Amino acid sequence: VDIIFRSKLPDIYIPNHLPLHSYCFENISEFSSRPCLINGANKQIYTYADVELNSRKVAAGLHKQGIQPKDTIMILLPNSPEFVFAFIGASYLGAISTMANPLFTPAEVVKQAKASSAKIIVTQACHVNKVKDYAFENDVKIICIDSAPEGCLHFSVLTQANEHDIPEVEIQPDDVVALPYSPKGVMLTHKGLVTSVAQQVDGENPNLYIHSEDVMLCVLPLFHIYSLNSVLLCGLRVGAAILIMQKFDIVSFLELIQSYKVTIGPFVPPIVLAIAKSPMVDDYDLSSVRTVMSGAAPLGKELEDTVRAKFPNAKLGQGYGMTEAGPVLAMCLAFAKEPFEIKSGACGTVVRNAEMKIVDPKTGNSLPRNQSGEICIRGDQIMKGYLNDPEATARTIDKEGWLYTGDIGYIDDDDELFIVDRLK
Ligand SMILES: [Ca+2]
Ligand SMILES: [Ca+2]
Repeated sequence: VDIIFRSKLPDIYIPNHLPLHSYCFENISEFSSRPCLINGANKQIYTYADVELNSRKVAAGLHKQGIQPKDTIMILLPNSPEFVFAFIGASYLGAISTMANPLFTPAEVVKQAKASSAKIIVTQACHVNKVKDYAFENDVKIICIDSAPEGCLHFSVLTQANEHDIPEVEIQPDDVVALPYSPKGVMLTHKGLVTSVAQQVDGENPNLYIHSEDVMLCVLPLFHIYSLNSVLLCGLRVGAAILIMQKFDIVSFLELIQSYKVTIGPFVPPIVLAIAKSPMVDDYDLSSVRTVMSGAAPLGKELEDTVRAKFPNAKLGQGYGMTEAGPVLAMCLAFAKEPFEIKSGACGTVVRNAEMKIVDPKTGNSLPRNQSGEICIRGDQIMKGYLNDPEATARTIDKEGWLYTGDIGYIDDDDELFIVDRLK
């Protein structure tokens, strides 16, 4: 009988026996013809029908390239449609996507490629130098999304494959599907990610209310779990438009927000500082943005004031995330369909269908409200473990299923989480 905390919302039914793709597209028929991915640079629009078909084609293509269930591909791509097709294609096969920052060094990319046992690297022509001769010696294929160099395949060999050549497969809930690194490979499963997505956007009163006429700006990098999950996956679930920006600069960012009337803005302190200093911000209609969320460190008081002055209809709020946790441990309840009050400085309320407690690090004993200790969470959304490192897993998830974040915070009288130390 510890002191356990739960969400202010009720639990919901979570269909986490479904594979990730079957869950994200479960309600595709309600929005088959709506915009799904919008490429900000060239304005190309893929509907939900196109996105699913493209992902299944990519899956058959990966199959023809020798990817079997539980094999791993690496995505070394900026935000782009191809990132999505690769990621979802690997999921259709029951295979694993490890994603990496394309601006990594050769030594960085290669170390992740070998720890993850990646059979294919999907990349841009301009980055092939970093891996081309590593790939060569270890029979790892290279596929480029813009143009193949001598010894690589062009991504059309996947996107043009026959969708009905996807092999019959028996995906299990605990099968790994996503392997971001944090450096340790964090094994996220179909069950985890479906749970995490449902805890965020499903239910009669969703913790984060998004619907199929929203436009979500996808400028935060998809190779970080924060956006992979809370923008792409959640957006797919509810049928929203995912307006992809491949790299941030302030002008096209304001341009895309006005022209596409972005309603959901996943920002980070470096973005709001660009907004603060850019003279041209006052020359754009940004009234479409109704929800702004932080994906990294908290904005602070000045940056929060910038968002309130430049985005007049934007609700502002802070969550709390960690890669091993799914990533989302807590969500801002001001974003709920039927909103709750919040408080400056708070990092949200623990997700529904989960338990949280605060563990004094000397004792090991759960703490009351308004006292600081290590944040711990438990639920189906958390990782399965670190890849090939059972010991580091055993020090991070205990025997009762509790994940120890290493962050110090407390929960106050209104079930609002406050974090006081993130430096481990
Ligand atoms: Ca065909
Ligand atoms: Ca199954």
